[PDB]
Amino acid sequence: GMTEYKLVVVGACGVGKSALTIQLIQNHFVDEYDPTIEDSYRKQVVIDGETSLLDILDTAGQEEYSAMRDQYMRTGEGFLLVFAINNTKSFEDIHHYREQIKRVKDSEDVPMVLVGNKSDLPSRTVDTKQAQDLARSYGIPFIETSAKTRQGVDDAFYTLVREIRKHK
Ligand SMILES: CCC(=O)N1CCN2c3c(cnc4cc(-c5c(C)ccc6n[nH]cc56)c(Cl)cc34)OC[C@H]2C1
Ligand SMILES: Nc1nc2c(ncn2[C@@H]2O[C@H](COP(=O)(O)OP(=O)(O)O)[C@@H](O)[C@H]2O)c(=O)[nH]1
Ligand SMILES: [Mg+2]
Repeated sequence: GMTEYKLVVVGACGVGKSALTIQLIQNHFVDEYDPTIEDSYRKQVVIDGETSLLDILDTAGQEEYSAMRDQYMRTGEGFLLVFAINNTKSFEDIHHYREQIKRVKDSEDVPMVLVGNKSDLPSRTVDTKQAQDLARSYGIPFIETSAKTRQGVDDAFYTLVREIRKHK
């Protein structure tokens, strides 16, 4: 039948990993979503005429290492590294998430997409050029997104699925 793509969404607390995922799946913006809930969500989509089942792990809880998390990253086929465009700290943190994923995959060609979320906000502290330059250095696409307006949301996840396809 149809292909499954195991996607993992990573990034600092409060960048809108949950909000991106609920927007994608349910078409609503959640103004407040339990910061602690870490769960996988499944949704069937059409991408370039191919029917695709996405299984999306939305990370949350606490800053702690677990062999369970290593297992989710190990099974994960592709990653969305999410920061918020009004939060330089979340941008500085991208490095750390990407390093942990590489730690477990023990490899360099892992499908990933850099995502600058909350693009609906006027109060930017990370310029597009900076994020572009980072994504160039990582060898991965950059997509600006807004969970609130939906701008870029389908593009982000579809781009990651195409990145997984290009690798497989
Ligand atoms: C509002 C709360 C929130 O959103 N979070 C999401 C992120 N979470 C994390 C951090 C910092 N480092 C993290 C590292 C890993 C992680 C990766 C990426 C890969 C392999 C791993 N093995 N064990 C842990 C691993 C993960 Cl899943 C989560 C982290 O700070 C905030 C906290 C809670
Ligand atoms: N303006 C705006 N707010 C957002 C957006 N994405 C998430 N938020 C808000 O930022 C907060 C954190 O979002 P959440 O999805 O819980 O962050 P997570 O901790 O990364 O799961 C919530 O109050 C969300 O409404 C966005 O694209 N634009
Ligand atoms: Mg969340």
